Amino acid sequence: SGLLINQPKYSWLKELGLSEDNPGVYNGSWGGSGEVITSYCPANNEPIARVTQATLAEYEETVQKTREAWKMWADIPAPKRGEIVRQIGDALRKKIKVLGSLVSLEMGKIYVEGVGEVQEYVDVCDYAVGLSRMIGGPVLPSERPGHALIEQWNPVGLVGIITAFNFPVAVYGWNNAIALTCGNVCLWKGAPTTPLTSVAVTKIVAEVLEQNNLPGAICSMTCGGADIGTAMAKDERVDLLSFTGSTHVGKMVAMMVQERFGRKLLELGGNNAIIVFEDADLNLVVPSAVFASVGTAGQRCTTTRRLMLHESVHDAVVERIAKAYKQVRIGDPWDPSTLYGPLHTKQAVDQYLAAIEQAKQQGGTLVCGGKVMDRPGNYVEPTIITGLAHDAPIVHTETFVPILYVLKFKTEEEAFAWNNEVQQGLSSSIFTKDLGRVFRWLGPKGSDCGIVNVNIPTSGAEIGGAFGGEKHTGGGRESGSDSWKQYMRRSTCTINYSKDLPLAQGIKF
Amino acid sequence: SGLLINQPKYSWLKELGLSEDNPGVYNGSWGGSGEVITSYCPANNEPIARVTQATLAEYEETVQKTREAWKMWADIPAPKRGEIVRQIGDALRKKIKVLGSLVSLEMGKIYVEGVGEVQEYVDVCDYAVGLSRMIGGPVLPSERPGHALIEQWNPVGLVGIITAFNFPVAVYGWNNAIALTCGNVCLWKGAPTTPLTSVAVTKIVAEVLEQNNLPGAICSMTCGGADIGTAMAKDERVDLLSFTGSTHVGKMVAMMVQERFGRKLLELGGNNAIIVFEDADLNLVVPSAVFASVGTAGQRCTTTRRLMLHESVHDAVVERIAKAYKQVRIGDPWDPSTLYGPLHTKQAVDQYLAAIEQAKQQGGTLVCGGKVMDRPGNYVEPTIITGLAHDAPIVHTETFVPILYVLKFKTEEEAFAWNNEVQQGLSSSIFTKDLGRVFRWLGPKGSDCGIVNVNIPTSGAEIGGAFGGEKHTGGGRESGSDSWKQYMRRSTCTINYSKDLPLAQGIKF
Amino acid sequence: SGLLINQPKYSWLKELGLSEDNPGVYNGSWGGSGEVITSYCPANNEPIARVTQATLAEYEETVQKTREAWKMWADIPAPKRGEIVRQIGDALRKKIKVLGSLVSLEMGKIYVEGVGEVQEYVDVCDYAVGLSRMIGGPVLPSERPGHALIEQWNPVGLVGIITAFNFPVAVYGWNNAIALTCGNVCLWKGAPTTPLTSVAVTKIVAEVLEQNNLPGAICSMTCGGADIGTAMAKDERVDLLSFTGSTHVGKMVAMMVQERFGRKLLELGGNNAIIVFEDADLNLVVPSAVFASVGTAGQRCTTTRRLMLHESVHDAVVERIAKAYKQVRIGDPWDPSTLYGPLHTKQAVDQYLAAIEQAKQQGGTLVCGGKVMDRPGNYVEPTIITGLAHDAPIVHTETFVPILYVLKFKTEEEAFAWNNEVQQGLSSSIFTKDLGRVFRWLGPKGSDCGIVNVNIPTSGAEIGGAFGGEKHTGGGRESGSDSWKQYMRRSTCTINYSKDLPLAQGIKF
Amino acid sequence: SGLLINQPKYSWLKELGLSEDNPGVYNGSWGGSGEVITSYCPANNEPIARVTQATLAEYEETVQKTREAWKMWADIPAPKRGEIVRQIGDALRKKIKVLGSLVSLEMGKIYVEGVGEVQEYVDVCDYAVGLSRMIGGPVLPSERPGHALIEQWNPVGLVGIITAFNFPVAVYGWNNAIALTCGNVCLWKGAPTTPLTSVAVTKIVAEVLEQNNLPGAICSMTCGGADIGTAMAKDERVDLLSFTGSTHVGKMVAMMVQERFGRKLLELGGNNAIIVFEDADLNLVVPSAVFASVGTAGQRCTTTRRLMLHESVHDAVVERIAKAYKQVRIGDPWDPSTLYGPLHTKQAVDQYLAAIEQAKQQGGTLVCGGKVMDRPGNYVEPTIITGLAHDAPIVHTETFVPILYVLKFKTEEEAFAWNNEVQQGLSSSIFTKDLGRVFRWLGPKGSDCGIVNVNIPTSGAEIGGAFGGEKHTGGGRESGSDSWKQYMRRSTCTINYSKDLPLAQGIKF
Repeated sequence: SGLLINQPKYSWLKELGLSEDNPGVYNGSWGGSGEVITSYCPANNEPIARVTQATLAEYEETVQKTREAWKMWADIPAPKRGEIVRQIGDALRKKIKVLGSLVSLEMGKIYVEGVGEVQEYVDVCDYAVGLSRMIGGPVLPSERPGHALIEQWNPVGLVGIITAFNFPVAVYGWNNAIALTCGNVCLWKGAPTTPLTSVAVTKIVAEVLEQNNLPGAICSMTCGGADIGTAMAKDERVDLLSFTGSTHVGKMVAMMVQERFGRKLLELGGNNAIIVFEDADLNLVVPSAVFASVGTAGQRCTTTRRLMLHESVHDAVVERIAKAYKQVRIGDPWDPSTLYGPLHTKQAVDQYLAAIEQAKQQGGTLVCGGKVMDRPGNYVEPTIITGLAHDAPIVHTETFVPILYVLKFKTEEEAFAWNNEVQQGLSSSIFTKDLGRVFRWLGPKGSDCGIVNVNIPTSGAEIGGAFGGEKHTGGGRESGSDSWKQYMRRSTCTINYSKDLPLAQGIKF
Repeated sequence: SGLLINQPKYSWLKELGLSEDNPGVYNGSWGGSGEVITSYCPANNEPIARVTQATLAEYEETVQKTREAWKMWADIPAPKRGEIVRQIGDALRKKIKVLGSLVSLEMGKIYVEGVGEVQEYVDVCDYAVGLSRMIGGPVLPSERPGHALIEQWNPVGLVGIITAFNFPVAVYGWNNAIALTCGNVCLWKGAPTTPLTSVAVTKIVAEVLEQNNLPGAICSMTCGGADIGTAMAKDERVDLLSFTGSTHVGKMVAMMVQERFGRKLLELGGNNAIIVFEDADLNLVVPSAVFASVGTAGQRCTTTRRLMLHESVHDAVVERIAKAYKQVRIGDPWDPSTLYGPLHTKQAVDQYLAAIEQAKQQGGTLVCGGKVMDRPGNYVEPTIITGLAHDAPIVHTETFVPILYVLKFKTEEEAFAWNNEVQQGLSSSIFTKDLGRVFRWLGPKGSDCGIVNVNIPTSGAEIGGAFGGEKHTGGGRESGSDSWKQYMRRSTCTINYSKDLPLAQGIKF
Repeated sequence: SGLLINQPKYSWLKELGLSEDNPGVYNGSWGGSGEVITSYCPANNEPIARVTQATLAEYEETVQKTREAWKMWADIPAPKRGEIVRQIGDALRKKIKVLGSLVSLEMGKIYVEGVGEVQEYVDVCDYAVGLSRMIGGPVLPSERPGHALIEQWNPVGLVGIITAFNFPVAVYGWNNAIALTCGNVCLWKGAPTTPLTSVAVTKIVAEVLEQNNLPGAICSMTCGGADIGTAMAKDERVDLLSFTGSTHVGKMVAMMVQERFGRKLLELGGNNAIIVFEDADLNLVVPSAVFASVGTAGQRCTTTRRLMLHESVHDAVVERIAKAYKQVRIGDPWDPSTLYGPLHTKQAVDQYLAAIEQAKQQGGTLVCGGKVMDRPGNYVEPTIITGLAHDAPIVHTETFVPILYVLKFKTEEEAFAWNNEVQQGLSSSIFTKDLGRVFRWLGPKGSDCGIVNVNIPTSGAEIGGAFGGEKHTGGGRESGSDSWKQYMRRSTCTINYSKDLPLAQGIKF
Repeated sequence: SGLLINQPKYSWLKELGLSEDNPGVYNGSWGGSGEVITSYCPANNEPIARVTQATLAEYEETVQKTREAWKMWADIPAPKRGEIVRQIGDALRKKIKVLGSLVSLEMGKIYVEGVGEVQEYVDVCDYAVGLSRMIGGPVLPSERPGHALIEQWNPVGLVGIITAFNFPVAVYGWNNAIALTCGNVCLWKGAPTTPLTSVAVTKIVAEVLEQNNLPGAICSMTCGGADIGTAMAKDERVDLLSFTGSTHVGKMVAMMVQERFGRKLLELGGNNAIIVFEDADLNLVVPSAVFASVGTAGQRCTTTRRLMLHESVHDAVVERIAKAYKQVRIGDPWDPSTLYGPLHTKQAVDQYLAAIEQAKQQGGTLVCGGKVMDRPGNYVEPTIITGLAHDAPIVHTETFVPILYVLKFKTEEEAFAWNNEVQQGLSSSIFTKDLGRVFRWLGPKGSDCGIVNVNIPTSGAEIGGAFGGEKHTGGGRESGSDSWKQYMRRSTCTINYSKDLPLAQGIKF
C-alpha cells in the first residue's frame, strides 16, 4: 500500500526536505531527468520514495558549474573555508536524529548506528576546522645563498566522490570535510540504493552554502549507477576520484583513472582477521568478536570475517561465541531492543546462501545460522563456520554478509602469515597479553594491513588517524594524520631573491 | 679500432672493475647469459665494451634471492641501515672522478656534470643517514581511555627501479639511498644504452654490502630492455615499482602495476616553461635561459623547452640569447672546455630533425641551429625557434632534444594558462621582481607543476625538497621532504592496554 | 550617583550573571572574602560594580581543589577534553555581544573590538578541538633491535595564568583552550582593574563544566593584586606560570619561578616598529600606520610605538598621518563608529603626560595631540612626535599610551639595526615592494622579533601561528604552531620488548 | 716522576697536538695567560700536562672575535654548514682511538667508554648533516586573502657551552653539531679538571675550520673555573647558555641568565630509579642493574641511584646483584680487562665516604663495598645499601658516586610516587611484562622524567631522541627530535602581497 513517505507514521522524512519524488541532481539548482529509482526499506521491502537520477548531459552540466564554482572557492583562505565546514558540522548536528533515522530506514542498520554515522561527519568537520589553520608543508633551508625554499600545497581542483551503500553519510563526510578544507569542490555520486540519504545530506550542505552566499556547485551531487560512475572515472576534469566500494569495481575505476593520469583514492574490500592467542583475555575476546562480526549485519568494510583461535582455546571460545549469538536480538531497526537488522538487498541474501553452500562444499561445519529467516525484509541468520582450511577459496573471498569463518592455529608465525596471505589488507587484530608479540605484530614482520589493532576488534577506528588499507584494499587514506595531502598537490618552490648572477663560465654577455 | 676499453688511453675504466665483457646480473653473485649489448660512446660512435644482460630466468632467480635477503635486512634497525648507506656514500666519494668520467663517456654529458651526478648520490646518502633516525609517524592521542594510538611505518619489501639513460647514476641513487634507509631491498634495471654505468655503480655498492657481511641481493641489478622492464611491472613480488623515463612508456608500466594493485612511483616527461615578465632582470634571464636550455644537450627532464617572453622584451631577449648560443663551446665531453656534447643516440638525432621539420610546417622560424653537425658523434646544433602558436602540436610535445620554442605573451593570465595547458607538469619558472606575482605563481591560480621556481631556471632543484611532477609527469616524488613515505606502508595502530571490558548491552557472558 | 549596574540602562550586565557585589573566587563553588574592589568605567569614571577578591587562605584552598580536579581530568582522553573546549567555544558564542559590551565598558576599548576579543577565544577553542586529536611526538626508529622508541607528551599539571588589563578575555582564552586540551587544570588571576570581565568569563566556563558533571576547579579563578600573583609565582604546586603583563613585573615573576625550577611562559612588553621604505605603497602605509597606532587608544602590546620613515618620504607621510589623526572620531565605547576611547586608568594619563614632557626635553616636536581632553573619562589626544634621535631614552621605553615616535632613516642597515637595538622584541613591520628586502628582513640579519611582518602593521597576527616575542618580551608563545608544547612535558621513551639479554662481559650470572 | 706526557709510554698524546704546556684559549688564534692548571690522571694521581687558562680579558676578547665570526657564518646556507659538521665528524673519526684514550686517562672512565663518547660526537654530526637540510617551521594558511604566513627559524647568535667533567667530549659535541648546523657560533668552557680533552677536541675542530678558510672563532674555547663560567652566565652577548653540570651550580647560572632575559638550556642532576616488578625477567634485571650502577664508576648523570624491588623478589635480586658485584674487575682504565675505574677526584672520594656515613645514620645496611681501596688512584668499592626509607634524606640527594640505594615496595602506586617524589627528574626505568603497566608508566600518572624506559636501564638513550630531564634537572634537551629549536629563534611572519587596502572606516585619505 503505497510509498512509506505518504503515511503519517513517516512524516518525519519531510523534515529532511524529502518528498514523494526527489531531484537527484544538485549543482546550485535542483533537478534531474534520468532514470527514476525507487528506494526500498530493507526491513520490510516496502518502497520509501523515489529519486530522479542524472542523465549524462546533466552530469556534464554539473561538472562545468562545479569547475566554475572552484574559481571563487579556491580564492577563499583555508581558515575561512573551515568556517564553512564548521557550519556544515552544526547544520548536521541539528538534524542528527532524523538523518540517523533515514540511514536506518534506507540502509538497514540500527538507529543508534545511523546516529553514530552522522556523528562521524560532525566530528570530522570539527577536526577539519583545526586543519584549516594547519595544512601546508615545511619551510626548508636552501643550500643556495639568498634563496628561499618552501613546500607549497594547493587544491587539486574538483574531487569526484563515489561512495558505497553501507555508510551512505560518513564516507561522503570524511571526504567532504577534508576536500572542502583543502580548497577543492566536490561532486558526489552515492550508491544507487541509498539516493534519499544522498539527497538529504546534499540538502543540509546546500542550505549552509546558500546561507553564506556561496555557489552551491561547491558541493554538487549527481545520483546514478555505473553509468555516471564510469563517466567520472574517465573524466579529465575530475582532478581526484575518491572511490569507496567493492574491490572488483574499484579496479575498473582505478584502471580508467590511471589511463588518463588522474589522481585516485581507493577504499576497497576487506577480509579482516581477529587472532586470539593462548594468553588472551577471553572475557574481552568473546564480546569483541560477537559485536565486530554481527554489527551492521556483517556489512562494515571492517567487519571481522576471519576469527583465528589458538588450538588451546578454540573449542571453548567458539562455544561461548555461539551462546552469545543466540541472544543477538533480531528485529526492526527502529526498535531500541534490536541489535541486528536486515541485509541491504535481496542479492545480498543470495550471496549469503551461496557462500554457505561453498563453505559446506569446502569442508565447513555450521556452528549456527545459515538459514534465511521466515519474515518480511532481507533477514538472515548470523552464521559461524568451523573446520575450513586457512586457504579455502571462500575464506579468501570477501562476501559482504554475516558469516564468520573460524580458523584453528598453533604458532604465531602461522597466524601472522594467514592474516597476510589474502589479497585484501584493510583491518586486523590480535588479542594477547604478550608485550613482545604486540610490537612484533606492529613491526615489519607483523600485520600488512592499514589498520593494525591489539585487544580491540577490526572495526576499532577513530577520526584522528588515517583510515584505509593496503594491497587489494587500494592504498587510499581518509580523515586523520596527513590524509589531506591526497586532496592537494605538492610543489617544491625555490625563490631566488638575491642580486647574484650565475657564473658566466667563459661566455661574454 | 676495437673496443675503447682495450686502448691504454682508457685503462682508467679498469679502476671501476670493468672489462671487455661484463656480467649484467648481480644478486649476491655475478653473471648473466642473455643478449650481449655493446655500449657506444655517443661522442665518436666507438664501442666502449660489452655487457651480458639477464634472461627472464635470471631475473626470476634474482627476485627470489632479493626476497630472501629482505628477511634479514628488514630486521636491521634503521639507524644501522643508515650506517650502510653512509658507507655507500663514501665508497662513491672515493671513485667520484672515474665514475663521473664513465657517465660522461657512456651517456655523453660533460665531465663536470658527470661528477655532479655522482655527487647527487653522495649527498642523498648523507641526507638518508639523517632520515634513518627520523622516519616514522606521530603518536596520537586516542579518544578511548587506556588506549594507545600510533602511526607505524614499515618497509614495502622489494623496490624495483627502472631508470632513464640521461641520469644513469643519480636517479638510481635517489631511490637506493631512501629505499635502503626504509628497510627495503632494491632491484635495478638501468637504461639499455648505459649498462656499463649500471655495472660500475652496482660494483661499488656490492663491495660495501660484502665488506659488511650482508647478502648482496639487497641491491640487485638485472640489465635489459622492455623485456625485463615489463616483467617487473607485472611482477606481484615487486612491492613498489619506481619508474623514471618517457611518459609514453611510463603509462604502459603504470597500467600494468595498477592492474595488479602494486605501488608505483612515476617520474615521467616534462615540457618545462620559463616565463619572463617585463620587470625581469634581463642580465639574470639571459644566462639562466641559455644554460637551462643548452645544458646536457637539452637532455634533462627539467630542461627548458618553452621560453615565454613578454612582448615588450621579446625581440631584445631572443637576440641576446642568440648571441650567447654562438659562444656555446661544442666538443668532446671529456674536454674541460666543452659546454655542449652530443645527443645520446642516433635516433635522438632523427627526433631532432623531425621536430625541426614540424616546427617549420607549423609556422616556426629558426633563429639559429637546426642542422646536424658535420663531425664524428651524434652532434646537433642548439636550436631556437620563434613564431609558433602557444598550442602548436610540436610545442605541446616533449622532444628530448636541444630545441627551444619561444612564445610571445602579454597578460599574466595568458602566460600562467599556457604554462598549465600542456599534459606534462614537471618544472616551471617565472622571472619577475613583482612581489604579488611571485605569490600568485606559488598559489592555487599559479603553476600546476611539481617544481615552481622564481628567478631560477627549470633545472634548479636540490636534495632537501621532494622532486617530481604532476599530470602526465606521473605524481611520484624523489629525495627530499617526506618522499620516503612512498617507500613504506602506513599502519594506524590502536593498542588497548586497559582491563576494561566492552558493554554487554543486554547479553549475558 | 550609585553603581552603573543598578541603573536600567545597564541591566544587560545581569545576563552575564553579574550583580552589585560579585564573588571573586571560583573553584567548584563561589566565594571570596578578601579586599572588595570597585571596578570603574574609564569612559566616565563611574563605578560599575564590586568584586570580592581572594584571601591568601582562599587562594591556598583553591590550589588544593585544583590539584584534586586534575586527577580525574588528566584521565580523560584529549579528544574528549576537546569536546569540552568546543562547548566553551559555543557558550561564549551565545554571549558574544554582552561579553564584548562588558569588555568595552570595563576596559575601555571600542565595542567592535570587545566583540573581536571574544571571537579570539571562540576561534582558538575550535583550533584546540583540532589539536585534541593531534598533540603528541614522533614514533622514532631505535638503533637497538627489538626496541621501540617514542616521544610522549603529558600534562604539566596546574597552569597558573596571570593576565593584563588590555585583553581581559582573549589572553586567558588563548591559554585556557590550549592548557585544557593538553590535560591541564587552570587557575586564573586577572588584572585587578578588570575583575568583572574575569568573573563573567569564569561564569560562562563554570556552567559548561557543570553541565558536563566535571569538577569546576578545572578552571579556577582567584581575583587579586600582586598579593596573589606573587603567591602563584612562588608556589611549587603551580607547574606552569603563564604571565602576560609589563616587562618590569614579568621579570620579578620570572626570577621567582626560576628560583623554584618551575616552568614559565612570558608574554611581556613591546616597542613595536613600522619601517617605511622609499618604494612602499604610501596609500597602504598611511591607513595601516594610523589604525595600528591609534587602535585601542595605543594600549595593545602590539601597538606601533616607533614609525621609521625613509628621508625621501618622511615629511609627506607624517603630514598625511596627521591629516588622518584629525578625523579620528572620539566617541563612547558602545556607540556606532567610535574609533577611539579612553586610556584605561588615571595613572595611564599621568604616564602619557610625563612621556610628552620627556619627549620635549629630549628634542622632540609635537606634530599633534599632547593634551588631556577636557571631558569625563580618561581621554587623551593621540600624539605624534618627530625629531627624536633613534636612541632617545623615551623612544627605547614602552609607555603604554597613544604616542607615536617618528624616526627618519636613510639606509636599510640603519632601520634594521634601530628596530633591533631596543630591549623589547615583540612585533615588527616593514613596508616595501623590494623582493630581496622582504627575505633579508625575514632572515638572520633582519628583524629579531617574534612577529616579523611585511606590508601589514605590527598588530597583524592570527590564531594559526605562534604568538610572542624575544629578548625582554620574554620568549613565551601562545595559540598557534607547536605552542602547546609549553603546556606539556616531553618524555623520550625506550621500550625493550625483546627476550635479548645484555652481554655478560666476563661476569657469570 | 715528572709529567706523564714527557714519558715515551705516553707519546701518543702528541698525536692530539698536546705538549707539556698547552694554550687554553682558542678564537682563531691560540693563547691564554691566566692560571696554569695541572691535569691529573685519577688512576694514579700522576700529573699528565698543563693548560694555561683564560683571563677575563682573554674571555672578553674571545667574545668579540666570536660575534664577528658569526656575521659571515650566519650567511652560509644550512646545508653548507652541515658540510662543515660532516667534516668535523670525519676528523674525529680519524682520531677516535687516541682521543678516547685521552678521555680515559684524564677523566678516568674505561677505554671502550672513552671511544664510545667520541662516537657519540661522530654520530650526532651525521645526524646534524640530515638536519641541515630540514630545520625550519611550517608554511601556514593565512585567514587573510592574498597574505602568506610562514614560520621562520634563525640562529640565536652565540651559544655559550659550559660542560661537566664526566663526559668531556660528548656533551660539547651534542651542542656543537646542532648549534653549528643552526648557524650559531660556539664558545666552550669545559670542566676545569679536563682541560686537555677540551684542547684536544678544539684542536681537531679548529683544523677543519681552517682547512675550509673559516674564522676559527666559530668554535671558540676558553678554559677556566667558576670565574669564566659566571662571566658567560652574566654576558648579554651570550645569546644562549647551555649548561651541563650539578643542579646546585645550574641554579646560580640559571638565575643569572634569567636576570638578563637570556636563553638557557639546562642539563642538571639526576636521581635515577629502576623499578623491578614481580613479573620482571630477573635474568635481564640483574645484569642491567649492575652495569647501570657500576658503569663509569657511578659517574653518569643517568646512573641508577635508586633500585626499587618488589617485596616478593627483593632478597633474591639483591643477593644476585651482590654476587655480580664481586666479579666487577677494578683496575687501570687503560687495561681492556677493567670494567670499573677510579672516581674522578679526591673530593669525590670524600663525598662517597660521607654518603656512606649518612646512610648508616639513616638506618642503612651495607650489603657490600663502602671502603676506599688501598691502592694508587681515587679507587673506591662499588656499594649497595638496603634498608633505607624511600624518603631518607641521603636517598633524595644526588651523590655522584658508586652507591646504590635499594628500596622495597609493594604497590605500583607506591613505586611510581617514590620515583616522582624527588626533586630530580632525568631518567627512569621499570622492568615488567605487564602491557597495561607499561603504558600507565608512559602516560600522565606514570613517570615524571625526561627519559622513561621499559626493560632497559636508566642509561639507555640514543641520538634520535631528545635528551634531558624535568623538575630540578632543568628542562633543557639535547640532540634528537626537535631539540634544535632551542638553538634558534622562532618568528611568525605574515606577508601581504596583495594590492588590497584596509577599510577606511569613515576617514578620507
